[PDB]
Amino acid sequence: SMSYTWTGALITPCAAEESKLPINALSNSLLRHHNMVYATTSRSAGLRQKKVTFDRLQVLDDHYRDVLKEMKAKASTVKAKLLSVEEACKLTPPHSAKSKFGYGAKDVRNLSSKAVNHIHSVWKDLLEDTVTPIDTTIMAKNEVFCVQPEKGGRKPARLIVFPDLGVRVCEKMALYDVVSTLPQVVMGSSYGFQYSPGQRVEFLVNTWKSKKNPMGFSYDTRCFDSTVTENDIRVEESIYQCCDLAPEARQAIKSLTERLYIGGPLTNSKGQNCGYRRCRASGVLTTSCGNTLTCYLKASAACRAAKLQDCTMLVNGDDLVVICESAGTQEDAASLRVFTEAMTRYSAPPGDPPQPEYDLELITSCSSNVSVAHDASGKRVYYLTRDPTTPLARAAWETARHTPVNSWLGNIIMYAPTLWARMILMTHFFSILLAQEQLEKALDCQIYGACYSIEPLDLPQIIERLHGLSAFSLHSYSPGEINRVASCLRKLGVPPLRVWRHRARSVRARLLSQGGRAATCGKYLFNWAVKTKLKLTPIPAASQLDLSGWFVA
Ligand SMILES: O=C(NCc1ccc(OC(F)(F)F)c(F)c1)[C@H]1CN(c2nc3nc(C4CC4)ncc3s2)CCN1S(=O)(=O)c1ccc(C(F)(F)F)cc1
Repeated sequence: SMSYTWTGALITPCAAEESKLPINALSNSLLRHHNMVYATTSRSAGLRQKKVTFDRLQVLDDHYRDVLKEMKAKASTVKAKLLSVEEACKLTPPHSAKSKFGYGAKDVRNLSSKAVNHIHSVWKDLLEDTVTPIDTTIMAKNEVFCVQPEKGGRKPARLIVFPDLGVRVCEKMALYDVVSTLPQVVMGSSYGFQYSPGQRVEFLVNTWKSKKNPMGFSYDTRCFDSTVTENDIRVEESIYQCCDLAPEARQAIKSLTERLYIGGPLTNSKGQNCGYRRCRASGVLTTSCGNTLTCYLKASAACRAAKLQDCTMLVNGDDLVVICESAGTQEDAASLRVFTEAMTRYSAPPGDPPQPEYDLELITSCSSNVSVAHDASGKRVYYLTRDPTTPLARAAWETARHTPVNSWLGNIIMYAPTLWARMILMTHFFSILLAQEQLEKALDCQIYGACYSIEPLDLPQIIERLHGLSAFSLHSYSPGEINRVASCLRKLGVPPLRVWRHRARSVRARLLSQGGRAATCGKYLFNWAVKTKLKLTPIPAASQLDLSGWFVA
């Protein structure tokens, strides 16, 4: 079936959409080439519609069936609980889109009677009706990028699809505990979301080291969400139903699958019918868990089809990276084409065709590659980095305009051991927070679908917990990583690393003068900036840390 059909009514904005970086004093000190930075608007939604609209052909085989049987057997060991309305209300993110039935997220979290009893009515309707498609809103997403003269051109807006707030709370009732617990049982060490960056780089490196003769590849599915078929979503459902579930959870999971997850009508911000979806919606509770299960099932079956030896999968939503034993040069190239043919029959055709790699640092996965530095002892330490272009473009944008979501903060947390997050992002934003006197103010950040409220003053213990103490002493980064950063700063008109070192010495001194947590920030986050280093010891609060958040679905 077609992933989408369209009526021709437009995907419309609801807020005023800005596309260009504005004139700013603080922003210009980050990057000068402001004209290289753009934000996607609804005006490019038509171009995205074309990319994501296509017929899916899907043919399944015994390898696919065998893998599924094994997954269902694991899933049969999981017991999940049905949350009450009130419990699911408390798990709703603070800034979630308001209901069209006259209450918003703040009312849901407060357990407002109008909100609670509406959700009860939505639940009752899911129990009685397993068929009628549930309405969804389609919106163009506004995201910031930098122009790439080498790439094809400017990226079109992504499209998001989400049901009403009351339906979103019912999803948590039925499925929050399942999406929380089932994937790690079914997929074990292949399940990507159980890992911090320290733990994911450790798993990738040790998986690579464990092979007699390693080969790996990333596999990039073209428009993964659109390749997910109604059958895939029902197969997903059949996995979930293997859990030990309350009878009302079983019924609501069936209804949510048939009425929402497999597809339904799309409504724009003006309330016009835009069309119909028969693939994955980006804004439902099961999208990360379902995409990870589906990608793992297809990949695992395809590994058996291609006869890859000892193939270790690492799956994070639609992100797939596979590390296996090489069968030799020619045999690996052939086997990866057969892997790709099997993924294609399963309706997961590649964007870029995959290629075997024999150096772990050459694989890109979760937009990131493994790189090497040295800790305070001189020991080799592996960590994940990425091209800093997009983080820096978005950082420039968030400096100039007020944004509800702070990509700079999520990038500091996920890329803390990197040369660029330490030298530029930490120095630049701590300088801003000091001058605004906002060091204590909690900020929202979103990381791969989970939302957190983070005070910048707690970054040292958060980084230690996610990365280890070495994240504050890394030095002697690789020439290729230094060159990539240096080159990106010249391209964007960002001051060179030597300028940041000087700005960081000043930020660091001013933090130390404040004592308390600010001084701990100056001591740990900026020990790299000073000639004579302080002795950095494990932070006490790094053990006792609430690293939990909310799903934004
Ligand atoms: O995405 C994550 N881990 C995977 C990952 C991805 C890219 C990586 O590489 C890169 F980018 F680092 F290079 C990398 F290494 C590691 C994030 C988010 N999480 C999530 N748990 C989920 N669980 C689900 C379940 C429903 C299916 N869905 C979605 C999410 S998102 C929990 C685990 N992490 S995390 O341990 O890194 C983290 C915990 C707490 C904070 C805090 F400090 F903010 F609190 C900040 C980060």
